[PDB]
Amino acid sequence: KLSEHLRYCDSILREMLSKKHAAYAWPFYKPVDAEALELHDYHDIIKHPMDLSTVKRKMDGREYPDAQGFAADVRLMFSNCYKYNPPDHEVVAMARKLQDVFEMRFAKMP
Ligand SMILES: Cc1cc(N2CCOCC2)cc2[nH]c(-c3c(NC[C@@H](O)c4cccc(Cl)c4)cc[nH]c3=O)nc12
Repeated sequence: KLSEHLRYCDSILREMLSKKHAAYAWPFYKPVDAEALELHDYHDIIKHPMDLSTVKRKMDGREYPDAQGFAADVRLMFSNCYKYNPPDHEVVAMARKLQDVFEMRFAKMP
């Protein structure tokens, strides 16, 4: 059941990275580059950064013991965005749209 669950998780990650969702997913493809984005305090506020490329690296590396560990990293990526940004920020709206996809797919895991 454990490897079966992670294969389903790997499929969620594929979907989140697919062109269908790119209009809102793209800000989450890569780690936040605080210098390049001029968010120079980002790592003072966000102590555990996360992004979809890091989830992929960890999934490929078999670092997730279960689907719950996968889900916690994905929710950490959304919560970092809700924590750092003002609630009316463009990127918060994009995070919510992507989280709507994640939560639905994750809940439908057989
Ligand atoms: C530009 C900018 C300004 C500020 N200010 C903080 C102080 O309060 C006023 C606002 C916070 C930001 N947070 C992020 C951010 C990301 N950005 C990608 C960027 O390519 C991007 C992509 C889509 C829309 C936008 Cl608007 C920017 C990606 C993931 N998580 C993030 O949190 N960008 C911010």
